[PDB]
Amino acid sequence: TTEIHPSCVTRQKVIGAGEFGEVYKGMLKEVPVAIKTLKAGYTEKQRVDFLGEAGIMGQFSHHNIIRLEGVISKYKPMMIITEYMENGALDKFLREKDGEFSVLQLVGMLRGIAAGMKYLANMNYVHRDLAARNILVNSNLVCKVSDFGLSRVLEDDIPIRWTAPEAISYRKFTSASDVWSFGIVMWEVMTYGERPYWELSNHEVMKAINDGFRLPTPMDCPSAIYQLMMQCWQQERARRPKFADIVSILDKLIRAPDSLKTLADF
Ligand SMILES: O=C(Nc1ccccc1Cl)c1cnc2ccc(C3CCNCC3)cn12
Repeated sequence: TTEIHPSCVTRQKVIGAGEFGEVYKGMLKEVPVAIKTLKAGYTEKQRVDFLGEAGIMGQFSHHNIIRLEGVISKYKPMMIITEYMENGALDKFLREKDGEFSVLQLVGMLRGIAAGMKYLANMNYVHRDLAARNILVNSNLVCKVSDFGLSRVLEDDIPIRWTAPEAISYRKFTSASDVWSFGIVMWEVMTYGERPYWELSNHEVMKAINDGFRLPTPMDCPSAIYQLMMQCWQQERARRPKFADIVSILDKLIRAPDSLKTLADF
């Protein structure tokens, strides 16, 4: 990974924060960047996880995967420097822009996410935490997968209601469990950031899914899109589409956009 000298980086505005560091908007010398820091006194595990995220991101080069500019590791606090995504997290963005996009734009966002996920899957990377909150959006409406590492635990044991049944029941996370999650993201995007399963508890969601229930059709959702998200939610992993299938299908729909005028019954 590229080692960046601190004189080349200015932090301007905090845009995110946690117990162990913050995320800033800043400039890199001059281009806008995001800057994630690690606080002094970090543990060995913290360092491995922090620099681990940068190491994973630095292995990737794809339009729909957040681009690493480099790291500051020789000076402290340590920093990861990425491209700056002007519209922030997809979940919050959709909820602040409810109804403001065409169906074709929404489907385009999903194709981008699916292309990023295909690339990760093919690169032997299982995300485990695919959700609108972990996707970022630039000023071209390009959606990029973020949130990399191995630093994660399933809630009550990573939220349950985004996770595939096999990952919950026996800890089997694969690209096919990411496809399940992608189905949930599809529903997030087509609903402008509705919370999956609304106020159902985690245990009610699991029981509902095990009994065959699935999320209902979003309002004004193309039939083909709802059909695709339902296939992502097949109980049997081998019946789910691969990302390659999802990319292919979304591409065809986008290239024949009249196909999106046929709506699922709400
Ligand atoms: O996180 C970003 N880059 C990043 C990714 C992985 C590791 C290190 C970094 Cl610096 C990033 C880029 N643009 C934005 C724009 C907004 C935000 C917000 C941070 C807080 N929650 C909402 C999104 C983050 N970003």
